[PDB]
Amino acid sequence: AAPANAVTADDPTAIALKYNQDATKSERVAAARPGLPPEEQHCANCQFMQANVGEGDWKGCQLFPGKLINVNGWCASWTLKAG
Ligand code: SF4
Repeated sequence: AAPANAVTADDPTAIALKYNQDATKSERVAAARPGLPPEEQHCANCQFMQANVGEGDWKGCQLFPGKLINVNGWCASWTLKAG
């Protein structure tokens, strides 16, 4: 079950960024964002995931203030976690 503040499929920004809480149900291959092969991309290896926000599999994303994403998710702003 998702937290009460999970990003939902109906969120305008989630729709624009093609977020899904499950990267295996995402269009990461179509987008071909740079930095890793697409099949390797998900929130846990993204620069915007906030490891100090949330609990467990439900962590912050800087692009979704006040909400939580799933570490196993993906969106089209995926960017390699570089620091
Ligand atoms: S920006 Fe990164 S951490 Fe945030 S939802 Fe998209 S892939 Fe996940």
